Amino acid sequence: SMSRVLQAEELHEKALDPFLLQAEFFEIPMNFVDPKEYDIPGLVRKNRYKTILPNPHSRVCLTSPDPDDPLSSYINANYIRGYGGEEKVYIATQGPIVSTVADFWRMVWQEHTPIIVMITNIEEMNEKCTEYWPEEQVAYDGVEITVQKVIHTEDYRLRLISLKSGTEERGLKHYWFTSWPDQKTPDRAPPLLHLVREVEEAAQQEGPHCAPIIVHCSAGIGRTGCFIATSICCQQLRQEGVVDILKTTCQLRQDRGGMIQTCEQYQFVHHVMSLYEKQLSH
Repeated sequence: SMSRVLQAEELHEKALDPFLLQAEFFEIPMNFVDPKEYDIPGLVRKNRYKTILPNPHSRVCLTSPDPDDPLSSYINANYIRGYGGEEKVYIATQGPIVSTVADFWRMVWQEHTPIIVMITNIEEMNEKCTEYWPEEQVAYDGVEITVQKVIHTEDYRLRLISLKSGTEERGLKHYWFTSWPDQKTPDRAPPLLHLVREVEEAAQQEGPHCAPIIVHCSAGIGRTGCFIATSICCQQLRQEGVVDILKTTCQLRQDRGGMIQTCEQYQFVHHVMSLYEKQLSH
């Protein structure tokens, strides 16, 4: 909707101009959802944040266990277009709360999601995210989740997981990124860029028409928007030799209100893309 195509030089300078960045960022409408849209008793129990709600056109609806029950079928999640508008590359969702852990896994099963990206720091567990995976094994509304392996790396912990419901077995990779910075300075960009590249490469290993990749921290918009915007713009940089973070943010906002919630987040994406362009140029 809005657009600012950045070539390399402007990109490096734009990332370092916070006055222009906030001018640009706060012109982007949030596109938040009127809470009246989900006037369903008990629904507020499924939301972490009463005013961060899934836009209805892109909302993920659960069909299990009662599709005729608007509360049973509700999850605070949206399909998110990827690079070039490709449909349903991601699902942005809130960190599960105790009342929605089973819903979250129902989503993962329903959507054939191969990859979860969790952008939540150690400190913020059981406040910004319920530990929704087992030590080894656990079962939710019919799907058995088995953590087969944990790979620790500097920037993230990767769990290899198996999901079994009845006769069907599927794999899942759970990337738990733990280096989200408090200060979104350029020295903190490399781990995010690394994660984006590792995830986009895991995604390619799933083959054609990869099922949606679930991305979350707490509300499903801020860090989640940063990760998705960075992933999209990395493809844009590789394919087009430019980045349009403003247009990408608008595309994200159209899918889910509030994606990239803070100007510090918005500037961080620019720091990450500036770093990546330098890497690519060598």
